[PDB]
Amino acid sequence: HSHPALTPEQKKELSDIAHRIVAPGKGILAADESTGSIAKRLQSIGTENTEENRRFYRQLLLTADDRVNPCIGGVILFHETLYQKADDGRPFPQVIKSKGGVVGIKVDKGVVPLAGTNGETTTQGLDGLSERCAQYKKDGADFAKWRCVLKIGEHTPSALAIMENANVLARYASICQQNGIVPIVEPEILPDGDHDLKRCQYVTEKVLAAVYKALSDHHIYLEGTLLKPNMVTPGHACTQKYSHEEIAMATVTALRRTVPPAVTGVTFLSGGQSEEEASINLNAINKCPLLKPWALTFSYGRALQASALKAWGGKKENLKAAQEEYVKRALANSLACQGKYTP
Amino acid sequence: HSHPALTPEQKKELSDIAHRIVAPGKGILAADESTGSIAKRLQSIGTENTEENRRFYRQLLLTADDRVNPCIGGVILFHETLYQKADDGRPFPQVIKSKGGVVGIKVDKGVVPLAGTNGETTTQGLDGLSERCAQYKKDGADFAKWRCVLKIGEHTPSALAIMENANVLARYASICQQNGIVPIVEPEILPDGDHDLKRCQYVTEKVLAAVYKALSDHHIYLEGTLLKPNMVTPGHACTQKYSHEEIAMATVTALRRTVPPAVTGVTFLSGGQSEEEASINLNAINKCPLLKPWALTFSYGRALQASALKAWGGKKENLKAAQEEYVKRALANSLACQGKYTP
Amino acid sequence: HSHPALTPEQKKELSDIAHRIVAPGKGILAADESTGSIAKRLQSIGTENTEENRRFYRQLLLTADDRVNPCIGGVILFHETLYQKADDGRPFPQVIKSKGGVVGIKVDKGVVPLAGTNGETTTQGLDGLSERCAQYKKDGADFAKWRCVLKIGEHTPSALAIMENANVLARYASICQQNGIVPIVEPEILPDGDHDLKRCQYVTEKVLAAVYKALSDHHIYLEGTLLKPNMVTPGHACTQKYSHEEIAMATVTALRRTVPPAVTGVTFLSGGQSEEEASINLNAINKCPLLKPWALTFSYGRALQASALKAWGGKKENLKAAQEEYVKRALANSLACQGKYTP
Amino acid sequence: HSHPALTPEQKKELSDIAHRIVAPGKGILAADESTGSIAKRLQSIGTENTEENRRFYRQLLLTADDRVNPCIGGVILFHETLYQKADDGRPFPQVIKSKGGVVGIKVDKGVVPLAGTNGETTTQGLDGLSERCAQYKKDGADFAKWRCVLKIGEHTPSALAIMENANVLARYASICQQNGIVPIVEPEILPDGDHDLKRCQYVTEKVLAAVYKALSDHHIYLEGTLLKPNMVTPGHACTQKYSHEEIAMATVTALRRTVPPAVTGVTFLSGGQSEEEASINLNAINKCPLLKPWALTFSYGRALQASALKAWGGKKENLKAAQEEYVKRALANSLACQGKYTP
Repeated sequence: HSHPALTPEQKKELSDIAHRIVAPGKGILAADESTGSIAKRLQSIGTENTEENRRFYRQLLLTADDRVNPCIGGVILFHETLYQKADDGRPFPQVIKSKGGVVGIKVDKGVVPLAGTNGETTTQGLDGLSERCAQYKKDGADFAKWRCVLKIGEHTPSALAIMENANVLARYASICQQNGIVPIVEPEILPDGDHDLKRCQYVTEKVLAAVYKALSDHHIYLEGTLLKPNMVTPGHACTQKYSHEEIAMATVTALRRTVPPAVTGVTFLSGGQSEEEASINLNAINKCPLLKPWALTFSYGRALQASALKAWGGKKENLKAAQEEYVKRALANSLACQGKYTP
Repeated sequence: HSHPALTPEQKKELSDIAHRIVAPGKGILAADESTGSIAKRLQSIGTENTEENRRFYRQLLLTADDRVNPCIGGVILFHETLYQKADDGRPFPQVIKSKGGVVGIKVDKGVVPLAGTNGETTTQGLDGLSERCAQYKKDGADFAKWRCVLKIGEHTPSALAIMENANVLARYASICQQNGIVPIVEPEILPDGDHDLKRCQYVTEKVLAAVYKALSDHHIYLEGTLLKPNMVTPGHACTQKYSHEEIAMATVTALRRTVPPAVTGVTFLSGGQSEEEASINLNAINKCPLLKPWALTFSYGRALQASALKAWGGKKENLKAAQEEYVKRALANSLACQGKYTP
Repeated sequence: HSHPALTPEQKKELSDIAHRIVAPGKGILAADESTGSIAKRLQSIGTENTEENRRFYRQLLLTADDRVNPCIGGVILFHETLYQKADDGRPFPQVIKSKGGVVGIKVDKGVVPLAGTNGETTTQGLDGLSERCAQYKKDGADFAKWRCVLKIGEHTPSALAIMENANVLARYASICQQNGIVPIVEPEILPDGDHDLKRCQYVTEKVLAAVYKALSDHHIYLEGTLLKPNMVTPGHACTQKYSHEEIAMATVTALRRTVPPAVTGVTFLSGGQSEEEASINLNAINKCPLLKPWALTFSYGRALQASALKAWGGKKENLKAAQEEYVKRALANSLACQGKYTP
Repeated sequence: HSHPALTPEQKKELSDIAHRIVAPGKGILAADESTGSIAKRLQSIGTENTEENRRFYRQLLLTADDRVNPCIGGVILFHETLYQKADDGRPFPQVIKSKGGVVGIKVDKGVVPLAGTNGETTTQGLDGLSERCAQYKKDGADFAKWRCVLKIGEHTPSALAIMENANVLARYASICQQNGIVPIVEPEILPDGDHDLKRCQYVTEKVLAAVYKALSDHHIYLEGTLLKPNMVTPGHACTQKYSHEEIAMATVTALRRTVPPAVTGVTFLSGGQSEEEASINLNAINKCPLLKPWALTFSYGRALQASALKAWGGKKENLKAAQEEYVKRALANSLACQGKYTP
């Protein structure tokens, strides 16, 4: 017997927002860095960590030129930055929505070790969820983010880690669809270790298949969802060298073997790659001579912003040039969504 | 850790045969009717059941006009009919392969009731499988068929039935890929009962998702496989009336929500429909304004042949006209594969 | 490959505490009633809801006669009542530990509806868990409680509800064993509805088997755990009448068919029964002529205390007599643990 | 909703036969050796392989002294030996039933490699099962045997192997209970390799828990079943030395952590051990100071018979002395069932 999770209207608005996210040429910036993370990056530039610093850095990120307007469809934010206002007086979700962007928010509470395993973890943030996301829906957020972590090793990932991860991810996605906010499924696989393309392709295949089995168990609506996997990439200590074309071919085979086409879009991680290399890989991924029944776009935290970071210097008088560098990468990533990029 | 089931060459030949099955405009005839089934159909025409009768009826089926040659890509056979020869002297697999067809064979051993359930069944035929299919591979068969049965009721299908069915189906498919013969996954849902389109859509969604989870557990190669589901159709005693367009829309939604696009083709059942109605439904299914990343074709036992049955009369002097009627339906089904049919 | 969740010492102390809980003749009082619950019960006696009222009521509950000392081995508490002190000045966990009791605490955050289902729920309280239970371990709590809810209906429980419930319950139990606090598994089945003994026996069998499969997936240590199921009882609107002996026989069959004997003890719910009836049922359950390889004891929230509630009147001058009534039931339940009770 | 697999009468007769199998002091001989196996053992004694040889060897095995009559409760047979008759004229099942024994039969069809894995296998023999076991029930067989194989290695057993193995084992057990013949669950783990007691204990724990989850899925009746696991034993190339007491303690912990007590009996494998060592281990297993809620007995193919083999010489004039040696081991194993054996 069936009792529908969603009315047809709710599925319609989730479909509208999901289509608005991965419109062709439009991509996702991840401004969701937590205080420890952004503190590490601001120690890397060598300045102090204050709220005004984070606010001014996101004043750099969000108030850029109008050339980003057919580039950025949505941006993920931290909980803190929702309630900060710009120097014009406008709150940041209005600044995003004015140039056509959609507000996203990182909602998880970090990582917890799994007992009985070897360094595996699961994610935190299940409690108070409906009230929190309802508040964020009142505050204009329309999609959200949850990040689960898996790593390659001797015998890892175990089936326990994959099973629990997909299960709580489905729990997340159900709660997101209950009030009308789009979830993005992000099964992040660690690129750490030394492993070829083949073992990595096998592992993301199994974990993604387990993910979609779990989602189909929980009566998810697939068009009201997004997918945020990693590009399959060999390990940091892997001595074997590969072309971009082989990585892209393994990526589209690992994607095509499990993902149902009723998912509206697929967006990739940075995954610790270079600023130019991730763009090259995405442009190759779009250039594969196969059939892709979804949107293939970019969701880059560091890869969009680390150049603007390195150009900022922590000093205000640079920002525009820094903003310009930000714009540069965005335009490249825009063409990397459409398969027309060349370096 | 990974140990590959197949060498790249084996995956290549399975890909070649799978592409040759669902080439655009090419479809599957099911001449695999068992002795009780064909005895019932020949009691329906009112003649006796002999081996020469079955042989002559398949002389009608296989030796038709050359107009079927860009229509029938493959045909499923019984074990008996592999070892029968035509009046010209040629064995029937050569007669199929001469006009470009591919030999298929029904290999299961029937249905067994499940204990503890309410009229559910599972399928037989797992033993001696590698030797039997290796013999069939020597005898020219390149793809095979297995039929599992599910029904809608008060609380049925239970999860036990779906789980066991998908599990043994995956066992089948693995054994088929071990020697180089293509399996077709056929999760047949009974149209018996009274139930709307929505409950049926829900049930085929769940059972197909469980199927593909099971297949991904068993390291199946997806491009070396086919899918044989039912069109979602309301029950025989269901009083609610529906357009063909709603059935086709529910079909492509139930298909698009679970099937990975690395499956090469999808072919439908007759499912007890009319001769014209199944063609109308398939032509509508191809005419849906969505994105389908596979081949959508027809696999009709009765629906291709019952007209030729009704035109045969059991008497030899009719056959050509009977064969002509067979050709008629095939041509219609051919256009029904391409979306260009009109009645 | 194996990486042990627990060192042998940790398993040893969990075994010590688990043995100390279900020592023969020792049972569990549930003083864990939330503010809405105890507000409903204090509206039932018709007084106001203050913190001093709740404190004075638990002054009734915990400061009773020394005759309860070989009766109550442990007591479950609310988070609020851990930090309240008695009129002598001693904090309540010291008052429990002085007479030999062990401190327990309810840690979940309530119930959340499941989308796509018909009135099913799952439980809240997974976040901040390690820090909270570590704080409770510093504050003297040694075991904890988590309550998940299932109900009988037309097609409910679905497999989704059972699967998610057992999964998050295992997540709970793992986190409890990580720092050294004993979890009790409580799969509460609703007695609401109208259903015979047989359907109920079937449902608790399936959900308990799924529970222990989930626990064995998560590398739980079974001797460091407890089990808190319901006695199988027909529904409130079930017209069929049954003896206590049939209920007890169905209970020990439903218990013996799934529970591994390396669980240290099993303690039952009140389940909305009468004050005398639950004691009669437990005494019959211990009197079954089968083989029980665990402790079978009582964990009664209302059934131990509702008489003392009805004798209290909200007025201080009664308390001792009220306390006496409390003692009465405890002694009965003590003999009901040992099979020597008669009414 | 519930539809019972068995009527209460059927459960009663399965309970009677299961109680008659593992009555205290009564054990199981495995005379089920296939033609290749018994051909290898008769090549080891250095004679020819004929049907009269196998018949005469089982004339040694079954027609022994009356001292075995409170020792052997049941004996497993091959399909061939059911239809062979003794020199007195009596058929062998009557010879077993005359001295109080119960007829058992090995029904599987051997092992098949699993694709995609590293040397894993699954078992054959699912087809024609109801008719075959119904014939065996007419021919006096009351219980049956099925042998599935798992091995320890680098990353093996995979979850696929365990899952498929438990699934088809449950399918077997259901079919056995459908007509009234008792199944014994035999999850044989290979002792080959080099591995400590701990990894082995972990692996049998997981596979046995998965087994009982699968059995509870398929509505098995637990009192109408038996369990045939291995004693946990370190590998052949494992250099670590262990006492018998540690092996027995790990065995009863691995048993007590998953087996429900509604299983009537547990009987062990030989597992390639010595003739004396397996008896010492079983006598220690019964001598553990824990609580065992079942029968713990011996099911020894080679360990009961290899002495009589080595005393036979292939020549008829020895047999009685050879039979005497057989009796010797049986008596020892009888005391090894009761914990009163000493070497």
